[PDB]
Amino acid sequence: SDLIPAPPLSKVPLQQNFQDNQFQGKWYVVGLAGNAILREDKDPQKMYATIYELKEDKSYNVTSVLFRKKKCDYWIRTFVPGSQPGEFTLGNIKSYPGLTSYLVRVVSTNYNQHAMVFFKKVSQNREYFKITLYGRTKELTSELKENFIRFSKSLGLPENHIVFPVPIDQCID
Ligand SMILES: O=C(NCCCN(CCCCN(CCCNC(=O)c1cccc(=O)n1O)C(=O)c1cccc(=O)n1O)C(=O)c1cccc(=O)n1O)c1cccc(=O)n1O
Ligand SMILES: [Cf+3]
Ligand SMILES: [Cl-]
Repeated sequence: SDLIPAPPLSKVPLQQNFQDNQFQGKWYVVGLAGNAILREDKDPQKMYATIYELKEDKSYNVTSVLFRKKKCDYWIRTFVPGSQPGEFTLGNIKSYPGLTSYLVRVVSTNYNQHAMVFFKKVSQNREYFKITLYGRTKELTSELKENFIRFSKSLGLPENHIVFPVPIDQCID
């Protein structure tokens, strides 16, 4: 395989004065961009949700809920606070096969409507990155959608690497 290079981290803003308590709760994935994200026209990606629960020790318990093969499935993982507020690493990284590196950075949010989060991982020696556009509801304005496209492009991703998952009612509500 070939891949679009991960951008340098200096091109990825960090949300100023991140407020971990305010960010918890359910977020819908209304946009998704990445070097392994690809528009499939015939089978469009379904919207999923991700729930952030802040723990006693200030890490997040993060649960994603998906509608796959007629059932809800739940992927749980831990985000451990990193170097600056709003950055995380993945907890228990040794329990993920082939995984050597994993970084999360909250790029911006207003907490009660929208967020943009950056992810970078190295698995089987390949460097993957993605940007997620989170919304407290399933719809978001054209202005936010365009802004996200603009941001995705600034990290080297073309239009065919950007997807807006289709809203669904099953599992995620
Ligand atoms: O390239 C990225 N993402 C787009 C492809 C997602 N996908 C297509 C859909 C898969 C369905 N699932 C996965 C849900 C279950 N979990 C996993 O099987 C998993 C295993 C090992 C490590 C890990 O971390 N996970 O999640 C999501 O829709 C889903 C929902 C919520 C959070 C989340 O993360 N995912 O993936 C891939 O499987 C894939 C294909 C090829 C390369 C690759 O890296 N991945 O992940 C990426 C770049 C940088 C950081 C990062 O976390 N990701 O995912
Ligand atoms: Cf992933
Ligand atoms: Cl996610």
